[PDB]
Amino acid sequence: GLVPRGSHMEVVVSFNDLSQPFFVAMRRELEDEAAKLGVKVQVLDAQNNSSKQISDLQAAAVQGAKVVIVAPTDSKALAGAADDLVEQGVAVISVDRNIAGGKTAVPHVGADNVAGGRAMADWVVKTYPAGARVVVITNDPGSSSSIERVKGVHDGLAAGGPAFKIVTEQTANSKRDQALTVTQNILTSMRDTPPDVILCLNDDMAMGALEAVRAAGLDSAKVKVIGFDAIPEALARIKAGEMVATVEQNPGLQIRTALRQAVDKIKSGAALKSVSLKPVLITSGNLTEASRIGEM
Ligand SMILES: O[C@H]1[C@H](O)[C@@H](O)[C@H](O)[C@@H](O)[C@H]1O
Repeated sequence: GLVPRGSHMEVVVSFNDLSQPFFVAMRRELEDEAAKLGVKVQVLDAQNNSSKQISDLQAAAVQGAKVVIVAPTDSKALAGAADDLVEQGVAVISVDRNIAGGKTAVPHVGADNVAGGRAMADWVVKTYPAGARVVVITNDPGSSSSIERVKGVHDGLAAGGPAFKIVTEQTANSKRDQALTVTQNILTSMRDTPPDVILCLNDDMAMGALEAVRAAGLDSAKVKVIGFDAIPEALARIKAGEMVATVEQNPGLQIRTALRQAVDKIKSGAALKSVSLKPVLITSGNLTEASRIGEM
């Protein structure tokens, strides 16, 4: 869906799946920053298809793109395309999740997702000092963000010990509809001993898990749901006392930082560099620390 370049002040931005609310919101911040920087952004949606994303990236290079910002559908699967683009003289920077396993080290702007996952688990260990039964519902399984969030959750619960039980860990592929049915089936499988905490690795899925908890006739005070992203819908649930926590990862700042680096690469050849942002756990006491609180 590319059009011809009119100047050098153009960047191609390839999103993994623009049907995800987190990324729709990220795209809005991208468009603001692009206007402010005087750069045209051409936005491509991979529609959760690695083959399409790879062909999109190849096409952008053929048509003259010199910097591409990519949120890869799968962090390992896009390594070949990134290497090819670099070899052709196209600079690549990743956003939100990384590209890994290739010849070239691709600079990456994202959240510290291990720290984010660890914050969720540390919350569980602090809140349940005698132990707890935990369900983990994971995001986009091929993404570094899922892999690293999961690792941080594992780290914190392993540190807590055998009293902190991961009763099941399943993906809902960053989809609210899958989150509902996946969570329902998990609840049914342990209806005689419901979990204490459902850790959901994005807020869209957390909304589905909250609904599954309600559909099961369970009490959101006894079966607690924690998300990730601090989207306004989740912030409202925390304000209402239905959801306990989420995690702020500053997606506006991620995308703005990637674009700022891209523009400096175009203007002066400045090197693209990795930046990891520290996430912050958001509860009812610090809702205003969420970057999108003004939308709630
Ligand atoms: O950081 C993002 C965010 O959490 C999205 O909501 C999720 O679906 C993606 O998988 C993740 O990489």
